[PDB]
Amino acid sequence: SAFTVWSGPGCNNRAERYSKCGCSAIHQKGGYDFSYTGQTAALYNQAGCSGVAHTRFGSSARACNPFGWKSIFIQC
Repeated sequence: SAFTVWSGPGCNNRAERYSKCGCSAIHQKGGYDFSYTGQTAALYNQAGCSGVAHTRFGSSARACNPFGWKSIFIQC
C-alpha cells in the first residue's frame, strides 16, 4: 500500500508519497491520501512512528484535510 500527500491547502499542490514498509515522517502540510492493497497503515502523531498510532486505514482514503499526525506507518 501507498500513502500520498500535498503541502497545502489540501490535495492541490506538491506531490510526495510514502509507500515503503515501516514508517516515514511527512512534512507536506496539505492533503493526505491513502491506497490500501493487502497492506494496512496507521498514522503516528510523532515522526518515524516513535509513539502509538492514531488513525488506521483498511481501504484507499483520499482525504485533503489539514494534517493531524506526523508520520505514516504501512506494514508489509
